[PDB]
Amino acid sequence: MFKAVLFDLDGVITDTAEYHFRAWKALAEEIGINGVDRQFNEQLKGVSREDSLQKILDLADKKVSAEEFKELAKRKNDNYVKMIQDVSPADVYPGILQLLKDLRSNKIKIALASASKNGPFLLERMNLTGYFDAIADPAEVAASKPAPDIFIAAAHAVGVAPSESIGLEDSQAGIQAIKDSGALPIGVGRPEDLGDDIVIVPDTSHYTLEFLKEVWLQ
Ligand SMILES: [Mg+2]
Repeated sequence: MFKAVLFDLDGVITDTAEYHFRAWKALAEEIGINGVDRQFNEQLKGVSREDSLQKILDLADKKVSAEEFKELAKRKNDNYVKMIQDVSPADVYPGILQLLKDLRSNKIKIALASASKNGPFLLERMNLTGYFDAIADPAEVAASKPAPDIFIAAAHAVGVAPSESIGLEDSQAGIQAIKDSGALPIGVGRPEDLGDDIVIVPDTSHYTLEFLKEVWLQ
């Protein structure tokens, strides 16, 4: 039997991508740049501030200083942090709380393997800290996803190998990072996005303990 589950935060446990989008949208406006919508935001999604800002600045040929590019990148970060202050337990995805409880009661270790720099904060605010044995610190890991480093750290931090674990993810980079750690991925989303060589549920309601068990035995 699997001895742990390693959780992605965004798109599995909750939606942090909504607040990111509004921070970049807000900045776009307060500058005068046009048309930062949700379709465009798919270019900003798994990418660092610098490139995101570069793409947002190219929508109107806007040239910036440097002591200004630094500032504009900092405004988006200040704004994201304002906006996530209202994350509540009411934002926990369906079936996640119940899965975590069933996991705590069956003595399966629970670890976070998210890119997010606000991971513990977001878990406090949603009232899920009690369930997690460890949180992978993405500043301590040398490389990001699709590298397997954050899933390895996540397992190690709860005293297991990746191969004793299942990873929960919603992105192709995330799936490939679970795969290279040696963990068993179970996707959330479309196999058009994530791949038909792995097991995927439509949404997080379908992440049950019983289902997780059936997948391991297969
Ligand atoms: Mg994700």
